[PDB]
Amino acid sequence: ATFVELSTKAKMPIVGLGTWKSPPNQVKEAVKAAIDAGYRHIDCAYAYCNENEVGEAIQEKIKEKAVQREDLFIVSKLWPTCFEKKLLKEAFQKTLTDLKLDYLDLYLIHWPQGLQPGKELFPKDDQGRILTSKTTFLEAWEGMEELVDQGLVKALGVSNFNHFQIERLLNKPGLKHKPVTNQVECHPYLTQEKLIQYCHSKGISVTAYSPLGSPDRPSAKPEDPSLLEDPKIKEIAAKHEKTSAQVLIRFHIQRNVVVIPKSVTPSRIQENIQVFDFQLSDEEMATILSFNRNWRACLLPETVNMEEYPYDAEY
Ligand SMILES: NC(=O)C1=CN([C@@H]2O[C@H](COP(=O)(O)OP(=O)(O)OC[C@H]3O[C@@H](n4cnc5c(N)ncnc54)[C@H](OP(=O)(O)O)[C@@H]3O)[C@@H](O)[C@H]2O)C=CC1
Ligand SMILES: O=C(O)Cc1nn(Cc2nc3cc(C(F)(F)F)ccc3s2)c(=O)c2ccccc12
Repeated sequence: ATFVELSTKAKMPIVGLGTWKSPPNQVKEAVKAAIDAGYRHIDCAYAYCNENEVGEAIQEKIKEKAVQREDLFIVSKLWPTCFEKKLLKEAFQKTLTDLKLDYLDLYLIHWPQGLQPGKELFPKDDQGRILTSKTTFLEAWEGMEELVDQGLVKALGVSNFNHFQIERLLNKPGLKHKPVTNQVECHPYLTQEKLIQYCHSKGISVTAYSPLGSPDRPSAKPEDPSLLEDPKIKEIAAKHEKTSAQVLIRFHIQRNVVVIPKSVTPSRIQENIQVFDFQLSDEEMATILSFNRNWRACLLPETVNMEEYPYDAEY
């Protein structure tokens, strides 16, 4: 299907356009090319430093009458340096006014660990240690619930949360709006079977990020795992006359998981959403699921000892 039904009954387009690393100079035309290619969901974030330009694109396509606002599903996230309530309101406003929108369809806690407030996204002492803060995501959640009550955000969600962190949120006393999504890394080398089963059991959808392995991530060592070059994935793509990137995106669609490939190249943006005219067989899905390597593409070793570091839990 072309969407994943959320618990609120809102339909989240299953293929969205990722924007991390897209330069401010190139993201406006890339979002316009994606909307022309049928994309109706754009993943954004205050931390990506390009929301203003993404806003310019949406505003132009709505002004040109190519689509209405309700046809789109815009997602942004709250960076952990802004969990405190006063800072949360200021950050959300910066994200909403940069995007030039009346409301967001989905706002997510970006990472579960609160970081020191300030101008930097990664505050650090002199020895390179990333500075944390004690304000939790539960406190930040209350500020986010207010935005929903103010009609500025339709729904809330979390990102990079393990099941213990989602349980704390679902068990929060006085919880007013449940999370409708948990955005995490997911691809054939990190299949997330237990986390996806847990989220679906709670009525929480999952959005898979870095579906192509994030080849353009900072400091990627060329010898690390390459999903786009894996011959085993190329073989299955050839059986369907599709590319490896199209198989990597169709994989999530067949698990009822939203996926958000990133690209500032119009031909690839088109190629990445031409995944609705074929289906991976049951045997092909089992083979791809067997490629799991519990491999995450972008790690920060300085975050491993943090209190909310999310990767060492079972799921
Ligand atoms: N919540 C979180 O913590 C995180 C969320 N995300 C989100 O997920 C999105 C996607 O993940 P991301 O890490 O960016 O990496 P992706 O796995 O989407 O890969 C992006 C890279 O793949 C290239 N590419 C895209 N399509 C193709 C294709 N068909 N063939 C070959 N190369 C292709 C792009 O090149 P080019 O652009 O030049 O076309 C770019 O270099 C992010 O942009 C962001 O929105 C990502 C990480 C973390
Ligand atoms: O954030 C994006 O969307 C992409 C993203 N991912 N990563 C890897 C990260 N790993 C983390 C781990 C924690 C932790 F919670 F574990 F502490 C906290 C924060 C991070 S950022 C980055 O290093 C990064 C830097 C700038 C802009 C975007 C990103």
